Amino acid sequence: RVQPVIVEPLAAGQGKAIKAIAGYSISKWEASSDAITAKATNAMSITLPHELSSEKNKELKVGRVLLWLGLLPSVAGRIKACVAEKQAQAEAAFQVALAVADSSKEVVAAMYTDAFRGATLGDLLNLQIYLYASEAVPAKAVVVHLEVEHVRPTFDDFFTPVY
Amino acid sequence: KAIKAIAGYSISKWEASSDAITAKATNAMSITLPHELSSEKNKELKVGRVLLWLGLLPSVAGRIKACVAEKQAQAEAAFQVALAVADSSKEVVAAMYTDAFRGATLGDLLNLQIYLYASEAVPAKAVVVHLEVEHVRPTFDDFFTPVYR
Amino acid sequence: RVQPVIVEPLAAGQGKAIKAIAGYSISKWEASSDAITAKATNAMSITLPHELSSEKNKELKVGRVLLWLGLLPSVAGRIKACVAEKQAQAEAAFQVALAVADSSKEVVAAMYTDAFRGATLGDLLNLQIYLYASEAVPAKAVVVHLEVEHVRPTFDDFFTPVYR
Amino acid sequence: RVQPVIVEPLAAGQGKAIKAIAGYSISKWEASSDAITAKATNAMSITLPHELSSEKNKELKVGRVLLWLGLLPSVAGRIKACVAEKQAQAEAAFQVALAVADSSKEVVAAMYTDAFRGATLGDLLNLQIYLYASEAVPAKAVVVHLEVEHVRPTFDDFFTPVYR
Amino acid sequence: KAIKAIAGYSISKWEASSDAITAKATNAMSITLPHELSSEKNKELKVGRVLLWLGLLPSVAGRIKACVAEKQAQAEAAFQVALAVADSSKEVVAAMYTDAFRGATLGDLLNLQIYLYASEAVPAKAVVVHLEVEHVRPTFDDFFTPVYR
Amino acid sequence: RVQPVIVEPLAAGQGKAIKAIAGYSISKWEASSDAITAKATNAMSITLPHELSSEKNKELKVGRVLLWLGLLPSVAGRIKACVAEKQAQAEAAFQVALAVADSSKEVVAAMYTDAFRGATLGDLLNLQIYLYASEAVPAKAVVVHLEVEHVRPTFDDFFTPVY
Amino acid sequence: RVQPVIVEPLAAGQGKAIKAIAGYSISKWEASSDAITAKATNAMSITLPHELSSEKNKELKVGRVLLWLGLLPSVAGRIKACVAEKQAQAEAAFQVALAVADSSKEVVAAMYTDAFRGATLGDLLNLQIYLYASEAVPAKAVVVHLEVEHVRPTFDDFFTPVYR
Amino acid sequence: RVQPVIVEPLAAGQGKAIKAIAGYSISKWEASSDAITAKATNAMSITLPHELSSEKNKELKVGRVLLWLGLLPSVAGRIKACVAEKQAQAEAAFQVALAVADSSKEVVAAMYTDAFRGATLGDLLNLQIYLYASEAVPAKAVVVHLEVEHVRPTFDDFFTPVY
Amino acid sequence: KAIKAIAGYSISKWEASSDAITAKATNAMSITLPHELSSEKNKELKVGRVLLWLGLLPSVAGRIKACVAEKQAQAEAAFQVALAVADSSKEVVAAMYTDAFRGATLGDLLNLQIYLYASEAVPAKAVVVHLEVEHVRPTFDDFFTPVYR
Repeated sequence: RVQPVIVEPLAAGQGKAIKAIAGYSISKWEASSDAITAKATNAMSITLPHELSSEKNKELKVGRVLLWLGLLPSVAGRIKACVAEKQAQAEAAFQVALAVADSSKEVVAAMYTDAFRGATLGDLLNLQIYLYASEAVPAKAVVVHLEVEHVRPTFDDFFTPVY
Repeated sequence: KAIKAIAGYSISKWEASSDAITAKATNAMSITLPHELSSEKNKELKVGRVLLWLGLLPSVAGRIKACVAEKQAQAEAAFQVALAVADSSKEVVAAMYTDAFRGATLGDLLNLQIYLYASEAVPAKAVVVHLEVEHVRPTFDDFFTPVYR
Repeated sequence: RVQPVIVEPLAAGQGKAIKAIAGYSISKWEASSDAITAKATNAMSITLPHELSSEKNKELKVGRVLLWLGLLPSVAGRIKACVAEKQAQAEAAFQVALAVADSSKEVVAAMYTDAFRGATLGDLLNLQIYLYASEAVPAKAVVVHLEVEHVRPTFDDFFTPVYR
Repeated sequence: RVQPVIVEPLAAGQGKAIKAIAGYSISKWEASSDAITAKATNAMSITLPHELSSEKNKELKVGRVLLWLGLLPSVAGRIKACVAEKQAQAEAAFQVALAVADSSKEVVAAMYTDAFRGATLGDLLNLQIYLYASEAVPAKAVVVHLEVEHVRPTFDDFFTPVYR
Repeated sequence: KAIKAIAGYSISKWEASSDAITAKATNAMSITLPHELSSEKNKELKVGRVLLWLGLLPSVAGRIKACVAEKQAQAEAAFQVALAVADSSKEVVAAMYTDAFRGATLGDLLNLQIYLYASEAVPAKAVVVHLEVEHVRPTFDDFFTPVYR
Repeated sequence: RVQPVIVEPLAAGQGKAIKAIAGYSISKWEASSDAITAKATNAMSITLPHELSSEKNKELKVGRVLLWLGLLPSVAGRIKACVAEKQAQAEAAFQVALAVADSSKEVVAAMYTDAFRGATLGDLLNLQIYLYASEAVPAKAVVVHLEVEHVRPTFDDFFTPVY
Repeated sequence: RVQPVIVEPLAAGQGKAIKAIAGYSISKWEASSDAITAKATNAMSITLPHELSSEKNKELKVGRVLLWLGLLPSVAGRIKACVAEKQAQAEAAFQVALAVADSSKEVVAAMYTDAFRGATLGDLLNLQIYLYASEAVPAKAVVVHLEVEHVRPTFDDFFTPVYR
Repeated sequence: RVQPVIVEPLAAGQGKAIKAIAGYSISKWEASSDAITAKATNAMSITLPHELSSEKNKELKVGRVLLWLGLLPSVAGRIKACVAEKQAQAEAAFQVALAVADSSKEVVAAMYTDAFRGATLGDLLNLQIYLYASEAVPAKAVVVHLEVEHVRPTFDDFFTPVY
Repeated sequence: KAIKAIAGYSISKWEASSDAITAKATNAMSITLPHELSSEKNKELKVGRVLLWLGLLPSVAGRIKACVAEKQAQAEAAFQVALAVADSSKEVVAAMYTDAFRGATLGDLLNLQIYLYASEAVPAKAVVVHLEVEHVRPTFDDFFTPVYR
C-alpha cells in the first residue's frame, strides 16, 4: 500500500535539541581564530575555561562533544574544522578524524559521540582543533563553538568557607 | 530526514581552516580537539561514526581531495590506504567514516592526520574542512562547577 | 512480498548521538598541527589534559576512543590520520592501525571501539597520532579532535574539606 | 521552635576519614620540591611509582585524587599548588584549575572528585603539579603529597607460579 | 570534639621544613607525598578535605603567610587566587580547604605548590608546615606482603 | 531543655584508633630528615620499603594515607610537612596540598583520605614530602612517619619454593 | 589414616592457563634489550602499544601484570628482571620490588597481582623494567614479555560511522 | 587401597587444545629472527599485523598470550626466548620474566596467563622478545610464534561502504 | 601429567637467543614481549606463574646460570636476590617462579632482566632461553578484525 507523505519545510531554527543524559551536564565555550593563509590549516589548542580549570574539575569524565563553527557573512571560500590528537602535520588530521565540519553543507557541525567518551577534561587539554580555509581568511573571522558534556561537578554549589 | 546519533551519543562538530597549497601537492595537518573535549577525563570517551565534509570558496578552480588517516612518511600514499575520500569533482563532496573509527577512543584522534590535495595553486584560508564526530556523552554536563574552589 | 521504502535525505549534523555507557563519561580535547611536507607523515604524542593529570586519575580505565579531525576549507589534497603505538617508521602505522580517517569520504572520523578497551589513561601517553598529507599543508591547517570515554572520577561531587 | 546547639572544639587530626569506595584502593606518594623564585611558579610532572608502572597496571581507572602539601615551619609567605594538564604558561594553571591548595587557610589541601574520574593511570603522566611562592623559597622546603584512588589490582593476592 | 574523617576515609598527616626567606619575599616549595602513598596504585586515590597549619619558632618576628595553589609565574599572585591562607597575625594560624580539592586525585597534589611569605628576614628551618590530607583507605593495608618474592 | 554536659579531660595517648576497612592492611614506615636552613623547605622523595618494592606489590591499590611527624624535644621553631606531586618550587606545594601538618597545633598530623584513593604504590614512588622550618634545624632532628593502607597482598603468606 | 599419592611428571608448557576475570582482557607485548655490562643493570621504560595510545584508552584500569622473559640458549650467567617506579639507582629496584624473575629457576616469570591493581594504563608510562646480568651479555639477547590485563575497550565491536 | 595405573605413551601431536574463553578470539602471527652471536641475546620488538594495526583495534583488551618457537633441525645448541618490558640490558630480561621457553625441554613454549591480562594491543607494541643462543646461530634459523587472545573485534564483519 | 594453567589463564611461550659471553661474566638482556601481547590493551593483563628453562648446545662446556630479576647496577648481585636460578650443573636446568610475579602486570615484565653467567668462554647463539608465562586470556581472540577499516 503506497502511503502519501507530505514533507513540510523547516525554518532555520526549528529542530529537536539533543538532551544530555541523566547525571551529566554541558559546558559551552567558544574560541576565536587568527589569520589563515589560503590552502593552509591552522592548528590551535583547546583551552578549558576558568571554572573547569581546577584540579578538582580536571577529573570529570567526558561524554559526547560537539563542534559547530560560526562565521561572518562577509567571508567566502570553504572552511573545515575538526578535533584530533596533536600531530606532526596538521593537514593529515583531516584524514584521521571521525567527523569534519564543512561550511559548504547545510549543517555546519561535527558530532563526536564516542571518540572521546570515557576520557577526562585534563585529557581534553591534550587535543587540538584544526582549521582549513580555501581562500585567505583574516583574523577573528571564524569563531569555533565547542560544547562538551561531562559528569555534573558534585561540589560547586557551595559558598566558599569564610567563617 | 537526517542521520540521527544513536542512543547515548552526541555529535561534536568543528572546523579547521587551511594553509597555502602548492599545485599538485598534499598538506598534512593534524587534528586538534576543542577545549571542552581536551580534558584527560574526556579523552577516554569512545568514538562512533565520523564525518568529513569540506566547504570551499566558489572562486577556486581545480580538484581538491581530502581524507583522514594515520601518520605516514609520504602523504600521497594516505590517499591509497584511506577508506573514504572527499572529492570536489564528484557529486557529493563528503567522506562518511562509519566503521573506520567506531570503537576507537577520542584521545586516539590525536594520532590521525587530515590530508589535502590540490590540482592547482590554492591560497591560504581558501577551503575549510568541517568534521563531525560522535562520541559518548560526557558524564557531567548537567552540573555547574563547584563554587568553592 | 516486496516492501517499498523511502530514503529520507539527511542534513549535516543530523545523526543519532552515541551515548556513553553507564558509569562512564566522555572527555573531549583537541590538538593543533604543524607544517606537513608533501607525501609525508607526522607523529605527535597524546597529552592528557591537566584535570586528568593526577596520579589518582591516571588509573582510570578506557572504553572507546573517537578521532574526528576538522580541517580548513582552503586546504587541498588528501589527509589521513590514525592512532597507534609508537613505531620506527610513521608511515607503517597506516598499515597496522584498525581504522584511519580519510578526508576523501563523507564521514571524516575513526572509531576505535575495542582497540583500547580496558587500557589505562596513563597508557594513552604511550600512543601517538599520525597525520599524512598528499600535498604541501601549512601549520595549524588541521586540528585533531580526540574524544575518549573513561570511568567517571569518583570524587568530583564534593567540596574540598574546610579544615586545612 | 528555636533549638540550641553546642559546637565542640576540634583538635588537629581529629576529622572523619574518607574511605575509598568498594573495589578501589588508595595509593599515596609524595614528591619533593626545588628552589622557587619569589612571585613565581614551577611545574613538575607526576611520576607513577614502580609498582604501578607495569603495562597491566597503567590501564586501571582513576576515581578521586587528593593533593595535600606539607611544608617546613620555617618558611614564610604564601604557597599555592594545583594540578592541571600541561600548559604554555604555568601561572594560567591557577586560572583554570578546579581547586587550589592555599597555605593561608586552615585546611591546606585540594580534593579533585570528578575532575579525573574515569581517566586512566597512564593519563596521570600527562598531568602536572604547579607550585607558586609569594617569597623566595629554597629547595626541598615543601613536599607535595598526592593520593589517588584506583581500581584494585586484580592479581596481587597470589604467589608467582613456581614452574619457570 | 574534633572533626572526624568521613566513613571510608583516613587522614595522612606529614610535615615539611622550610628554607631561608628574604624579607618581603615568597618561596614556592612543591608538595611531596610520603613513601607509603607514592605508589602508582595509591596515586589514584581520591581526596577529601585538606588542612594546612604551620608551627613556627617563638623567636621569629614579623608576619608569615602560607597557602597552597597551582603553579604560577609569580608567587605573590598565588595569594590572590587561593581560597584560604594561614596568617600569623590572625587568631588561628590555619587554612581549612574543605571543597577546594574534594574530588581531586592524590596524584594531582604533585601539581600543587605551597607558598610562604615573610615580612622580615627568616632563617632556614624556622617554620614547619604541617599538612593533613584525607583520602580513601588503601585497598590492601591489612595484609602482610607475600613472602615468596 | 538545656542539658548539662561534663567535658572530661584527656591524657596524651587516649584516643580512638582508626581501623582499616575490610580487605585492606596498613604499612607503616618512617624517614629521617637532613639539615633545614631557616625559612626554607626541603623536598625529599618517598621510598617504599623492601617488602613493598616488588613488581608484584607495586600494583596494589591505595586507600587513606597518614603523615604524622615526630621531633626531638630540643628543637624549637615551627615545622610544617605535607605530601604532594613533585613541582618546580617546593614552597608552592604548601599552596596546593589538601592537608599540612603543623607542629604548632595540638595534633601534629595530616590525614589524606581521598587525595590518593585509587592510586598505586608505584604511583606513590612519584610523590614527594615537603618539610618547612622557621629556624635552622640540624640533621635527623625530625623523623616523618607515613602510614599508608593498601589492599592486602594476596600471595605473601607462602614460603619460597625450594624443592 | 595415611593416604598414598602419585606425583605425575609434568612436561614443559603443560600447566593450567590463568584466565582473565569477567570484563577484562589481556594485552600482551614484548620489548627487546640492549647490551649489558657484567654485574650491571639497565632501566628501560614501558611503552604502550599504539592501539592503547588513545586518550580514551589511557583511562582504563589495570588488574594483574605478568613479566616473563625469553632468553637465547647461548647466553650464560644469571639474569634477573623486575618492574618498579623509576628510581635514582637501578640496583635498589631489586631491593624494593615485590617479585623478581630469576633465570636460575624453573619458572622464569614474575606475577604482580595486587601491586598495580586499580592503577591506570597511562600510569604504566611511569614504570620501568630493570634488567641485571651477572656476566657480559650482548644486545638483543633477552626479550621481556609483559602481559597486562585491563578493562575491555567499550567500543571495538562497531564499524566506524559512514557519514564523515 | 593401591590402584594399578597404566601410563599410556603419547605421540607428538596428541594433546588437549586450550580453548579461548567466551567472547574472546585468538590472533596468531610469527616473526623470523636474525643472526645470533654465541652467548648473546638479541632483542627484537613486537610488530602487530596489519589487521590489528588500526586505531580501532589498538583498544582491545588482552588475555593470555602464548610464545612457542619453531627451529630448523640443522641448528644445535640451546635457545631461550621470552617476552618482557624493554630494558637497559637484554640478558637481565631473563631474570624478570615469568616464563622462559627452553629448547632443551620436551615442550618448547611459554604460557603467559596473567602477566599481560588487562593490557592492550597498543601496549603490546611496547614489549620486546628476547632470544638467547649458546652457539652461533645464522639468520632465519628460528621463527617465533606468538598467539595472543583479545576481545573479539565487534565491527570487522562488515564490507566497506562504497555506495 | 604436566602442570595445567588455572581456569581463565593461558600460557604464552617464547624464546630468546644469546650473545657472546666472556669467561666468568654475566650478560643482562631485557625481556621483550611478542607482538600479539605488545598492545597497550594487552599490557594490562595480570600474570600468574612464569617458567624459565634454557636449552644449550651439547658442545658447550663449563657452567651456565640464568635468572630473572629487576634492573640492577651490578649484574652478579642479581644472583643473590633472585628467588630461583637455572643451573646447568644441577639435575634439572629450570627455574619455576610460582609466586614471584603472580599478581604483577604483563607490562611490568618490561621492567625485568634476564641474567646469564658463564664459567668459560661461550660464543654467540650457543644457548637459547625459553620462557613461558601465564596470563589472563585476551578478551577478544575469538573475533575476526572488522573488515571496514
